[PDB]
Amino acid sequence: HKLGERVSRTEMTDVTPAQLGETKVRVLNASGRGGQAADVAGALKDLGFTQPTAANDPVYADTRLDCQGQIRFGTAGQATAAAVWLVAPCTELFNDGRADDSVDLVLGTDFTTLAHNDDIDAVLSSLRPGATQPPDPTLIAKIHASSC
Repeated sequence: HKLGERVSRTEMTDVTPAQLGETKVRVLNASGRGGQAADVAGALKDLGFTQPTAANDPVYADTRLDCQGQIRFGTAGQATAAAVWLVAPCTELFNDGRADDSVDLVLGTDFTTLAHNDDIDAVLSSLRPGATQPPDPTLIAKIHASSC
């Protein structure tokens, strides 16, 4: 239905991602694959995200979401959404106008695993305690300009 405003790759590439331990992520299953939200929430926790929650998506409850998925957030949560987008780079971004800083990672039918490579890993290291350098904007731009 109404998911809010589609946010462009161009706009989100300029957002500095949140520290992973300062995020509030919910993983929502819209894929039809049992246990997938719990699996991905655990994988996010292993990367350093504050323990995400895992549940079913109420929006696409009656039809599965036929793509990689979505990241849904409000303006207060945009840096968290930018952090999630590093590891789910082929999802669609929606600002749904919520007033808090929570972010929903919605798994579609096509989602398989979180993304990882040397560039993503380099950026994620800057979002953990003891980061040696601030998140590298060139790598962030490269990840999102070259994906999907």
